[PDB]
Amino acid sequence: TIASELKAIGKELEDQKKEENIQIAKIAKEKDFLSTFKIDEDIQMKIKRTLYSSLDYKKENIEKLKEILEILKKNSEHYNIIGRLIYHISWGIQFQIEQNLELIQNGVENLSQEESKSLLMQIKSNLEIKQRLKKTLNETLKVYNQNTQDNEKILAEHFNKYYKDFDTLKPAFY
Amino acid sequence: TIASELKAIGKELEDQKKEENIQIAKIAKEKDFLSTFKIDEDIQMKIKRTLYSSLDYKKENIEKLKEILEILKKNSEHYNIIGRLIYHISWGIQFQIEQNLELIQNGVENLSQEESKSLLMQIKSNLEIKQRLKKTLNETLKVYNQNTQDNEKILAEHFNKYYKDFDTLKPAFY
Repeated sequence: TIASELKAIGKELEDQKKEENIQIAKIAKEKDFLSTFKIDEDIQMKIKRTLYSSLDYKKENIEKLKEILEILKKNSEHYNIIGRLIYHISWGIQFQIEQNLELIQNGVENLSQEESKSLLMQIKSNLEIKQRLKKTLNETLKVYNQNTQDNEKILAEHFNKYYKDFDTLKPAFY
Repeated sequence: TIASELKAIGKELEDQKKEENIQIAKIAKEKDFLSTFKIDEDIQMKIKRTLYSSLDYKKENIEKLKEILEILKKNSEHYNIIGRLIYHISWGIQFQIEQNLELIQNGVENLSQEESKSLLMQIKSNLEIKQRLKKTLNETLKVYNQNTQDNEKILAEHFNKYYKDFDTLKPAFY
């Protein structure tokens, strides 16, 4: 037993789901860009579910993510990687979680050492994966922010170099 | 004489002005962001005049420039440099040009070796400066575009590194 742990875990998951739903609703109420993307309702609910938890539903971060996605889209070849992120990674984990959860509202009592334990392990793994994804997302965000900073910095530098005074512009013949 | 050259130059300038006006009108008709900035009508007409000629009135380039300006704005300290670009460089040249032009619709005939010649020289200098500015603008645009490219590239790289498959995300404990 295990079982004590398991029940608690299940409870936590349910709580999260409740809160997840609430957060989704809130997001929707503020205009929530997974309202569409490259189209199915519940195949996007999960994806939405997961992405917002990964970002602590933090509107700014979500916006940034959306922007990044848009940027990515504007090249054809990248499609694959983007799909993998969204559909393979992001949906799949959610699906797994849901499956696990169902087993818990099948009652934990009926399970056993060969299959309760296994289930628990699976759940733990899923949780770990989720955490990892969150971390990755954060990293990505950082990178994006850095880039944004960098561009600005470069522009400023350029301005300093050139746009002081007439006699500091490019020379007319090169 | 000189004077033959001068008259031609004047004519050219007038033509440009005509065409400049036309281009401005066209820009306005497409939504022309120097309709406002950090407010006076004719102190912006010139600035508008000059900037659009520098960009061959090319809408895309104009848009890019506007974006760059916006980016710059979002830091307080830069104000000075931006002002220098706009008000010191961009207006000033236009003003100079206008002044020169007036002297030509004062008739070239009344002028002389000490002051016709000087005027001509000044005009030439102004033209050179304009050309230089254009070049500088182009350079800036390039830089901006490069940055934009770069960011995207970096993002793609990051995605490749991470968002393949579950087991390629950040590790959960670092």
